Formats: sequence, structure tokens, C-alpha cells
Amino acid sequence: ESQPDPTPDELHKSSEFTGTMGNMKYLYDDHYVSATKVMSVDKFLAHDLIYNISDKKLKNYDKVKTELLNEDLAKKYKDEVVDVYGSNYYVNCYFSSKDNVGKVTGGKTCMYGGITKHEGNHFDNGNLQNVLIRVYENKRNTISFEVQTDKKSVTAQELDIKARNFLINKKNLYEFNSSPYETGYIKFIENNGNTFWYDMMPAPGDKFDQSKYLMMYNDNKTVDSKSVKIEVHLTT
Ligand SMILES: [Zn+2]
Ligand SMILES: [Zn+2]
Repeated sequence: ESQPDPTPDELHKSSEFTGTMGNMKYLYDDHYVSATKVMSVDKFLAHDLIYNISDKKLKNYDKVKTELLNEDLAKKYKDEVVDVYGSNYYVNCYFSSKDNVGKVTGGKTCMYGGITKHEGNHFDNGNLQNVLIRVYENKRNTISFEVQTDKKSVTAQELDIKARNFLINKKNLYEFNSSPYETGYIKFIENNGNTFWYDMMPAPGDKFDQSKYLMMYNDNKTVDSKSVKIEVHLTT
């Protein structure tokens, strides 16, 4: 069983968000944690995994905590060599640390999901997979573009991040104060017909909780990059 399309009344409307859209833009504008062939070295709470990942670019962190849907998922990846890709946040990000030759025995940055096994998850000959994104504006297919990934089974999160990064730079998806769009959702259609979507707009109100918004990625949902179909539905 897949997820039914969004009803008219459940989609978040940007006009109803009176906070600063820049806080949403932040999460997707050339913003992401990426690591290759790493293994967790610790755990804060039962549902999370701690990794030693330092962004050689900007160097804002050396420790990354990613929270999963439950202990079973965490245990599945805990001792495997994995690849990581996701959107991180700092506000309300906390977890005690104990190590040396790094930070002051403290945390650094947080995220949800974003984990894929490294072994057997890449294409031969170092090929990259192009994934097509069809964008619909007011029920009209205005533009289509491609994003790439080197993973066979990639997290929906990675594809979502790359799709929004493009849209932010090419269509001003999110601006500092607001957005030119009223509603927007990204829909994934799998080869087996299964479908699911994420609301691209912040919940109504004057504040945006980045931690709460990103939590949707904690299911570590992955899709076959070779066959998945993606659609972005926007309205002005
Ligand atoms: Zn649990
Ligand atoms: Zn890999």
C-alpha cells in the first residue's frame, strides 16, 4: 500500500507561514553532509547513530548524529560500512560525546536517516545515474531536469535535496523572506507503483522548527535510482 496524493486542505500554504523562509532555504541550498565508507562509533539515544564526519569544507563539525525511525533500523546499520548523505541542522542539536583528537568531547551537527550500505551499491565503470524530475506549476509541466547519484539504491532524502537545490537556484523555490509559490510537494513513484510525497512548505505559524521538519527523513526510505520517477507539484 502506497500513500494517496495530498488532499487540497492538508498542503502547507506559504502565505500562512509568517516566519523567515530563509531558515527553510538554508536546509537545501548547497547544504548537506556527505561521507563515504564510514562506520558508527557511538550512540546517544536508542534510535540514533553517531559518526565521525568532518566537513573538510567550512569545517563546522567533526561529529554527526543521525536519528532513525527505531532501534531495529539503527542496529541494521550500526556495524556496517556505509555511505551518508543528508541535510543537517544545528539548532536544538545535542548529544554527549567522549573522544580525543577532535572536538571538546561534544557534539557538532544533526540529521535524520541518509544511510546506505556502501558495498554493492554502485554502478560498474564508475557510472553515474541520471534521475529525471518533472516539475508541474499550476498543473502544467513547465520544466524537466535531471539530478545525478552514484548509488543504485539511494535515499529519497538525497534525491529530494538535489531536486530542491536545483529549484532554489533556477526557480527561486525559497527566498529569504518568502517564496513565489503557495503550495508544493515532491512525489516519488516507484517501479512497483508505490508512491509517497513530502510537503515542501513549512507548517503555518511565525516559526520554523528545522529539527521537526527534517524528521520525516528518519525512515531512511530508499528507492531504485534507475527506475524511480519524481514529480514536483507547485502552485502560485
Ligand atoms: Zn524504539
Ligand atoms: Zn559508496
